Amino acid sequence: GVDLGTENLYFQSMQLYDTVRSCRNNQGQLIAEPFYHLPSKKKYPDYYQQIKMPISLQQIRTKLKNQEYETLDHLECDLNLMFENAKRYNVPNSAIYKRVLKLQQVMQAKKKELARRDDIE
Ligand SMILES: [Cl-]
Ligand SMILES: [Cl-]
Repeated sequence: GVDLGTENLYFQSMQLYDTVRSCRNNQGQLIAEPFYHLPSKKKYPDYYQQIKMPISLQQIRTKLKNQEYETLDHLECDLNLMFENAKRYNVPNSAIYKRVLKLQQVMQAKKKELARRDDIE
């Protein structure tokens, strides 16, 4: 009525991304750092034989800038893809797997809030 829904969605998107990227633990360290960039090519070619659709916060960031995310669900799709790769490639007891579960939970809780409100916090 006083906004275009199309525009608010990019604001919601940028908030969801920021919440992941800047997520901190109890100490105050940044849980998402290992997801800032894809693993080296070619120092872990193992990873690329195994992970068919690699994605990290680098590529997500660029997609967001270029308004590729038409809905919050698309962004959540790519963030989930990133978490599920790390969960496929690492074992349940690794620290990084456990950091993914928390991140993913924080991510999904944030997306659910944003969609409930249909507005940024
Ligand atoms: Cl509208
Ligand atoms: Cl790290």
